[PDB]
Amino acid sequence: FRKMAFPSGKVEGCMVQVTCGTTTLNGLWLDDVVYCPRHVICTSEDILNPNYEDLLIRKSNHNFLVQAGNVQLRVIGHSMQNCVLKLKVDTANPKTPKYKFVRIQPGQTFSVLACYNGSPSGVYQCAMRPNFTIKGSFLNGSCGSVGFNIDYDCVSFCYMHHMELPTGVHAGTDLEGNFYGPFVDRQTAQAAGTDTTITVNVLAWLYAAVINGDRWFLNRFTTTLNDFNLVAMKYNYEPLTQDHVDILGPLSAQTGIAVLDMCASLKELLQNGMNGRTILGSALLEDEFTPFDVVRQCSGV
Amino acid sequence: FRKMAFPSGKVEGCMVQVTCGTTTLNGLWLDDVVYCPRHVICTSEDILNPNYEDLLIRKSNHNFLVQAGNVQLRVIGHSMQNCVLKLKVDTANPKTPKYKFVRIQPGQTFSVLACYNGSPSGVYQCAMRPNFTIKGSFLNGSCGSVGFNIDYDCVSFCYMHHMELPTGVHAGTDLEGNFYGPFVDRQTAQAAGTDTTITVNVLAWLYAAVINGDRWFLNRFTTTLNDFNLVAMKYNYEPLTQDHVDILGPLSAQTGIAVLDMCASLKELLQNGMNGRTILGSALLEDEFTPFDVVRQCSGV
Ligand SMILES: CC(C)(C)c1ccc(N(C(=O)c2c[nH]cn2)[C@@H](C(=O)NC2CCCCC2)c2cccnc2)cc1
Ligand SMILES: CC(C)(C)c1ccc(N(C(=O)c2c[nH]cn2)[C@@H](C(=O)NC2CCCCC2)c2cccnc2)cc1
Repeated sequence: FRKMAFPSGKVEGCMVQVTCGTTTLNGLWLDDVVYCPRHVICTSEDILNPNYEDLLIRKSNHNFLVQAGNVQLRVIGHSMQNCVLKLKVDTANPKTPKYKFVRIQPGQTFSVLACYNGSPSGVYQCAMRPNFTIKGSFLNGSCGSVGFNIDYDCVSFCYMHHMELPTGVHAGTDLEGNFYGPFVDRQTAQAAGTDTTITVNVLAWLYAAVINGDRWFLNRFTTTLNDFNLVAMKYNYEPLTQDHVDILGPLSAQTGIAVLDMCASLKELLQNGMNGRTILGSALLEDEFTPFDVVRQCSGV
Repeated sequence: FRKMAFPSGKVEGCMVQVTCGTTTLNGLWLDDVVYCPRHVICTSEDILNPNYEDLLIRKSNHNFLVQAGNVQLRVIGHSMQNCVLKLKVDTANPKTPKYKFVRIQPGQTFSVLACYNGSPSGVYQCAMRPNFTIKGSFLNGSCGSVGFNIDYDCVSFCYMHHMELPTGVHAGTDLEGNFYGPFVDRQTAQAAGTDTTITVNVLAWLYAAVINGDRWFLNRFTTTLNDFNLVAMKYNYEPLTQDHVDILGPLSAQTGIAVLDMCASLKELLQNGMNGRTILGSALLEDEFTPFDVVRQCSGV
């Protein structure tokens, strides 16, 4: 078991370089449209509080250098959708895959194809934190890189990277340009909320642990949703809905451990720590595997 | 910072399904040759101790079902190179990339494109353990999947997956069919050696930590290669050569921390533990990032 990302080829053929002035960042090229963050048009003079409708008026199609590999794309149109710029180009990407644009939920995971200058550099798995940040690995110029899921031959695009928040975490939008969370594409004082722990994900990781022969933390007891949740709010774990229990049905059925039985096991580790013990090679509780990531890794989808 | 894998598209176009009898596993299709493990030809009757030259004699080209996606490939030849079967087919893979075949060293890392039935399912980063095993995430039928590095446009193939060892770790070969380590493609009692810790890699991960503002473990002292190594053999850490120090030159120069200064810091954490503290979100010392992985992740190659 291990953090595992989707194969990235379907998405690598879509990454291009977008230049605007002396600003360079990554774009996503689907059919005849290049999606990139709209802060590409900011100059260092306007970053504190840019007027984007105004900044974009001063721009002309030929201020926008789009490069696919080493081919140069002809920008025949430019418009702004929320925080995303849509650059209409004259070629449709021959490598465009079947795709949809999805807004994901806090707790859900995706792969990230980290790019610089339109070239991929790496792929890794992320979760959307409950406070709508992502704990990424992104450098300067990683802007425009995308997060995605692949359900056989269909790429669901769900995240486009925009900024680092000075706290070291990352903020971005869906592919329609709406930020995840309260954040703005502006160099301004911005705070993420307090960041909680995705309980349903920690429970799935415990199931993965049991599936892989690591079972020391399994215990006697049961408990209820109500009583476990009330311990859960004390360690800043997210409330466990009844749907979360239902989402864990396949995992529970595969191990013979009922959901509330595993909760009772988790409730103990919260009040007691792991006391020098590991679980799946880790001394803390992991919360960035969904129950699907765990079923998928243990079913070889 | 994070375990980060190479973009996998160049390798996804090379994965095919190879069937032989009722055995199904993955093959690697480069130009007109499909590489796959030779244990594809084993029946459950011969697995305890197969005679492979003899088993292969009984086989004919048309016992070998090779499928590329849903295209069927015509096998016009079959031969055995060490533990690898080379199936000559009549089509050259149109998607063949620039590639070399490399045998890597214990300690070195690579990405794995985990496949089943010739279709990719996920990509993750691995290290070759000093005992020539890999701590993988592989299920039944993951045989034939490959490990690789990408140095701009050149895929270096370095690992092909063969078996799980009952201890839960994984064993395989280079693309010339020679096993890493003492292992044999035979259902027989096999033991990996005692598994040590890649010291040069742990030092690089400490540098990554310092580069990312996490510095609590940095200390006063220095030490020497000789004196640190002598603490190092006590915690089953690998000996630190002088080349390892030289390999750490770029990292040391970027942080202003000399190599032996960082060693003195590591020597303390060995004798004292992390005492509830984390480093880069981890409560143990990571040893599966090379100094290049750390420079690459902190330079955006
Ligand atoms: C104009 C605006 C919206 C303020 C902005 C400014 C810079 C960038 N950053 C570009 O690297 C970059 C590259 N090309 C254009 N911007 C980086 C970024 O967020 N620093 C923020 C850090 C402190 C708060 C102000 C900006 C970045 C670093 C690491 C990983 N991810 C992104 C992103 C957005
Ligand atoms: C014939 C030979 C060499 C003994 C062999 C037998 C089975 C396989 N395994 C196939 O899954 C598989 C699929 N198609 C053909 N074999 C699996 C495997 O290693 N079990 C070993 C476990 C105990 C020791 C005997 C075999 C496997 C599981 C998980 C991840 N990786 C591989 C590999 C090699």
